[PDB]
Amino acid sequence: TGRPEWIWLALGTALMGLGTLYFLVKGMGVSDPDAKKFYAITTLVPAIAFTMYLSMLLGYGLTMVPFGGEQNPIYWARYADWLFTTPLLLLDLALLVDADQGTILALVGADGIMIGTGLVGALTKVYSYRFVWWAISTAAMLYILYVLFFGFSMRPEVASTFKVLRNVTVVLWSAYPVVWLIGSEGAGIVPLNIETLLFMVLDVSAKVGLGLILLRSRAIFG
Amino acid sequence: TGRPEWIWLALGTALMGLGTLYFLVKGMGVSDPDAKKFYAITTLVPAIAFTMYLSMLLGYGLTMVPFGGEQNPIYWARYADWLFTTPLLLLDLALLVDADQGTILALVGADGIMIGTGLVGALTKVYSYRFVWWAISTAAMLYILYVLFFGFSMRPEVASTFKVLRNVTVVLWSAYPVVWLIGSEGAGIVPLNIETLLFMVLDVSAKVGLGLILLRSRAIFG
Amino acid sequence: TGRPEWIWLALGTALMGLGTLYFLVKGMGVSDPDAKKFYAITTLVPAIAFTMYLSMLLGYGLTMVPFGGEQNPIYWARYADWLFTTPLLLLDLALLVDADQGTILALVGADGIMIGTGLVGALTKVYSYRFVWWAISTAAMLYILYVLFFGFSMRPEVASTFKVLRNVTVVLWSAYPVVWLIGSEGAGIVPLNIETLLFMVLDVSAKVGLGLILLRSRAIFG
Ligand SMILES: CC(C)CCCCCCCCCCCC[C@H](C)CCCCCCCC(C)C
Ligand SMILES: CC(C)CCCCCCCCCCCC[C@H](C)CCCCCCCC(C)C
Ligand SMILES: CC(C)CCCCCCCCCCCC[C@H](C)CCCCCCCC(C)C
Ligand SMILES: *C/C=C(C)/C=C/C=C(C)/C=C/C1=C(C)CCCC1(C)C
Ligand SMILES: *C/C=C(C)/C=C/C=C(C)/C=C/C1=C(C)CCCC1(C)C
Ligand SMILES: *C/C=C(C)/C=C/C=C(C)/C=C/C1=C(C)CCCC1(C)C
Repeated sequence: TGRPEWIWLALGTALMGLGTLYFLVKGMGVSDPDAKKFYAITTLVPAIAFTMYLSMLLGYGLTMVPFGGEQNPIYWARYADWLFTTPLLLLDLALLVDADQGTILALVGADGIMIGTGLVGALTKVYSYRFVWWAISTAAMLYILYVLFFGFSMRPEVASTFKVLRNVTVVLWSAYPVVWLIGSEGAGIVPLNIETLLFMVLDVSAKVGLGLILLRSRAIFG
Repeated sequence: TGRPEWIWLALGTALMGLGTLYFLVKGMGVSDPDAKKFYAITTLVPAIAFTMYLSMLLGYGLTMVPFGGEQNPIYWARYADWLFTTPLLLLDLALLVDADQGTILALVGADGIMIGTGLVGALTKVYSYRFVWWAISTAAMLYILYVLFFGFSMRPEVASTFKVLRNVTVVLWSAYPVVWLIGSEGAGIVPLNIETLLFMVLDVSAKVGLGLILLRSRAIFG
Repeated sequence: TGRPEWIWLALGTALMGLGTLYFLVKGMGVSDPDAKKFYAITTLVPAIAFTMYLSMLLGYGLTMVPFGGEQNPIYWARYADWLFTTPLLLLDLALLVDADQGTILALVGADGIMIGTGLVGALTKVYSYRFVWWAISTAAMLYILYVLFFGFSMRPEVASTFKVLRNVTVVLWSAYPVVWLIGSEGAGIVPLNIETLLFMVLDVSAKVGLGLILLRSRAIFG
């Protein structure tokens, strides 16, 4: 449309749609109960992202936020996506290593705090306070990355695949707070169309790329 | 009130209230842990519906949506109801057949997508796009109905009762997308007062009728 | 600020922050899987409350509701807090006594109804109807208190600690509907600044005080 960022929302829509169908077809035939879990979780993630990319594309998931005395376009639908997809991504890792339920609840809950405070920050009209919410959200993210690194007799296959996905996760997830900070939600150093591109690349890698690694491994089978 | 559809919201309120109290009293005394689950799930469903029918009745769960250059009355509270009650209904079926957790997560997640895209469609102001959301939601529903039919050594009692509830579910749930399509949320072929009547009949059958079948069966006991 | 109630939102923010860090440090080293669950649940509760107290403090979690022909300040963020923290509090009790899953689902669901109808009541613009929502919410609360009292061979340690926390819970939770009723959300008999103080004291006792009792007991260890 007249929104320069439309092309990246269109491409992301397409790529999440296509990954969803690919993982769907792939999980056809799986009867192993353990594998079943990894396919459900991993197929759902880009399915949800597909819907929220399309809602941004059609303009539904966009709102105007007054701050710095301007009307700032804020894509709120990203937070509806992440609210569900990031705990699912953490569940994939947690199941792989057979984490204790107490640790899974710590992780999902920290995650909810991360996304919910990011959303409040995105919609806050007092500019300086936006970054207070950014910092609390970032602290939640560092708690999560900590646990993925220092909170975990797995069969070798499990440990191998987990080490790769854990390294993927730390690198990609750590980039999101930076893009927000420099982008239209934060300091406004990078235009919205470039921000939208950055988040598209991170999202497709974190969802489809990550699932391609996981669903190709024997680590998911009993 | 001055809303011709009030009578059906009043009747639905009453019928969901009464079913909730009936199942409540009925589950008094049950000590079988397995039966306990079916009573909790099955009592909660019309309890939630009761509150959302009352919110429509009192006018709280109604908003105006501009589309086709008019102010269209949209009852959004239905989606708050269904967001919780339809996965619970699916949990009743899934527990009956002892489904794998991976399959339960596929089902609840597809369901969330179904209701959430229906809600976006209901609130979208660009008329043609309303039906794009309708179609994606419908695809999620067909995924769910598929799984209930081709994704499932149960004791005979389980298989019997499941076959009846599965047939009830496919027939009733399949009607909802049609009522939406022909009603005030969609093409506007049927007036709001008749739409509201249709949804009342489906809801009371899908919640109270369905629970009456289930809670009468020995299939729910270990 | 210019809001007389700010001081109590500031103190609550601080006290929830401090309890969160205290329980965090305390749970460092715990390896017992059962203890792990109680620490996760119990640390998360004031973590969430911290964020919602801060959102009230900064003004984000406040909205104006027209009723009785005035503009009534309503802190909606309390309901976002309670929606997650009160089922977690109930999960702490339920795990302690090893409740059946059917009973846990009854409890969490009744709780969701309690908070969600309280939220509708808080935002309803027709004054008399506010108290209809109050009454339904109160009925949900009485269902919950009933179950905590008449729905439950635990080792003595479990029974002891549970009896104390159950008595704490009944007394504190029962006060919330009274404060709402007499406060700015209800009859407007008590000013907002005094209401905010009352809820701060209840919240810090129900979250941090309650967790201090629980996390000090051996009841949480296998
Ligand atoms: C059959 C397999 C290989 C998957 C193909 C399904 C299609 C959709 C996504 C698959 C590709 C993505 C690889 C994961 C990692 C990346 C860093 C993706 C970032 C996007 C950049 C655009 C490059 C081209 C693409 C169209 C994939
Ligand atoms: C004790 C038993 C039989 C239950 C009675 C509790 C009351 C509430 C609901 C029970 C009746 C509903 C039967 C399920 C199926 C239906 C198709 C219901 C659709 C509604 C149509 C109105 C007909 C009359 C009613 C008042 C039940
Ligand atoms: C190390 C221990 C004792 C905990 C201290 C951590 C700090 C935060 C909360 C701890 C104190 C609260 C006790 C629980 C019960 C109460 C009734 C609290 C209500 C608040 C009243 C204010 C009194 C002083 C306070 C600053 C704690
Ligand atoms: C599918 C997408 C994923 C994996 C997205 C992850 C998003 C985050 C890790 C976002 C984190 C943020 C913060 C740490 C700071 C505040 C802003 C956020 C929400 C972008
Ligand atoms: C208690 C009520 C139940 C069982 C309701 C079920 C509702 C659905 C199956 C609704 C489905 C819809 C679609 C498939 C298309 C878009 C519109 C919806 C949300 C009505
Ligand atoms: C951390 C805070 C807790 C334990 C809060 C509990 C809040 C309740 C028990 C609130 C109950 C209410 C009703 C019973 C009636 C309507 C108003 C409410 C929501 C305050």
